[PDB]
Amino acid sequence: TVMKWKTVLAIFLLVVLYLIIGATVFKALEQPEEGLQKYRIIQEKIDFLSMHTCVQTSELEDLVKQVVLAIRAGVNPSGHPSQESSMWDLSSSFFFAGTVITTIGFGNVSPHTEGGRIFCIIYALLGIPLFGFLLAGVGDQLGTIFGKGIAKVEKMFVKWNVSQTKIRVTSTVLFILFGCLLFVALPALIFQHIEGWSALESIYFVVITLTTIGFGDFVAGGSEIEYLDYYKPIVWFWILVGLAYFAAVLSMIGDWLR
Amino acid sequence: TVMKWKTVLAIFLLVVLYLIIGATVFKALEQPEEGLQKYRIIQEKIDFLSMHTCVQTSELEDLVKQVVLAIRAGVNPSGHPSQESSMWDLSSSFFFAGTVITTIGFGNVSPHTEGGRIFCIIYALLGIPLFGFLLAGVGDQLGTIFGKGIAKVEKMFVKWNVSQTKIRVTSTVLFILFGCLLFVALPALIFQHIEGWSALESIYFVVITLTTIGFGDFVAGGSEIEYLDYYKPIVWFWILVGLAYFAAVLSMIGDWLRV
Ligand SMILES: CCCCCCCCCCCCCCCCCC(=O)O[C@@H](COC(=O)CCCCCCCCCCCCCCC)COP(=O)(O)OCCN
Ligand SMILES: [K+]
Ligand SMILES: [K+]
Ligand SMILES: [K+]
Repeated sequence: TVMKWKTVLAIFLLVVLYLIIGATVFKALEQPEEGLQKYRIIQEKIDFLSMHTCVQTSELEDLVKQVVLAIRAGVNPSGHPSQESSMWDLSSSFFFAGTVITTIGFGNVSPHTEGGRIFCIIYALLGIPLFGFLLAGVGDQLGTIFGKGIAKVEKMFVKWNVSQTKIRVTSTVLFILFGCLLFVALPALIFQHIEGWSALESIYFVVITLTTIGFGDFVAGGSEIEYLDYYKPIVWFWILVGLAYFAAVLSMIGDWLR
Repeated sequence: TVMKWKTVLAIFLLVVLYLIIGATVFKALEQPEEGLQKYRIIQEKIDFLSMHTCVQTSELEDLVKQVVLAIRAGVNPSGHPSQESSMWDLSSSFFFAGTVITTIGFGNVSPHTEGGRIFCIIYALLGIPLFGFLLAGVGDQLGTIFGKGIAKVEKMFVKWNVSQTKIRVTSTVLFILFGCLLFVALPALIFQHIEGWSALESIYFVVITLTTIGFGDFVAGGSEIEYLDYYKPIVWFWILVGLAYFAAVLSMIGDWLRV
């Protein structure tokens, strides 16, 4: 039941127009913010040069170029590093490898050396099918468990016989809402307590992570706030559970369609 | 085809084991490099302060904090901006929207405004099922044409005393290798010509892009290289072609394996 050649062209045309609409609206939303940021940085640099007689713009440019190059490495220059705080923590390495197999790819931490890149390529290629098999198995198992639970929920007592599929739709909408409430809506509050993030920033981080976009501007562990009680393993297990459960819901929806 | 509970536990233990192994070896590979980086920037800052008596460590730290705040914004400080050129042009945001639906998410181009984050969430949730349906349709279309072509060639070819399984796995291996080399090795060469990146950097970028990891350390568009017109749309079409072909090949191999 493969799609018609002309049909595929219609979906492709729709995707292309979709992307054109998106590009125009991000352009119009987002150019003023970086216009003001460019103005702010150029005015700040001019004030710094004007106020400091001793400093030379060539030396300042060389120092800023070195600092931005350092940012690529991932080490923050603003704070003095103790050097018992290590970016590649066993916990951090576990979280990074988990994101690599999970295909999130935040990007705040990444391999830099030649072997690091080669091992990252090999590790991703070998790991991704394994995680895919795990997710498919957990999704199918959870789907069966959910369907038997659905049978238990449909007691058939005081149903009020309004419609045959009325309670099927009501149960599906209430389970999906409950799952979203616990998986996406509730962790956001934990994130607000732990890191003081805004509501939009936290909900955006959770959607980006569970949708496996992984922009990396917002990451679970950053800026030395001394997280406590095994923050990296619990958040990675959280990501696995959320991705699996929604993979199950999507698979069930597809089964219903078929 | 329900899976067993016992083997799910074993698979999860295997995944956790592999994660622990990877973390232990990554830590040992990667700590010395960043140790040297921290020492290098510490000694450079100390040398700078020693050279300039007038500058005061507090003002310099404040300046560094502002510069690293500006890096988050996405505007480079090293070069003076002409302002005729803008990061959020139609081509860059076309590529960005393509990455968002494609689930690459490089992260060098991210939305900071209140409206931008909300629209990014809505745009992702709307677009991703659409791209998923397009990829499934293209994958199955490629699979069907490949199946008919392989059946036709197999029927014409190998008439006399040859194992069918051997011929089938020879054909699949040769086809996958040819497609993989043409789609991955050749663009690494184009990237080598256009940019300063080494061969390992280019192959790493291509593997990270097609596999949907999207680390963002290396991206096709960067460093004010005055990239030729419509470079972002063509690279995005190449990304679409690579993902569709690889997904189709995986779909075919999986279906045949289960059949
Ligand atoms: C609050 C909202 C909640 C959201 C709901 C949850 C969302 C759940 C998941 C939704 C997003 C989609 C998940 C995608 C899973 C990624 C798995 C994967 O393997 O990546 C892609 C497939 O992987 C590949 O295609 C890799 C291609 C081959 C790799 C080539 C690398 C080098 C090869 C050299 C040798 C080749 C070795 C093997 C050759 C077969 C498939 O994803 P996609 O492209 O379809 O995503 C686009 C639409 N979402
Ligand atoms: K990603
Ligand atoms: K992904
Ligand atoms: K990513």
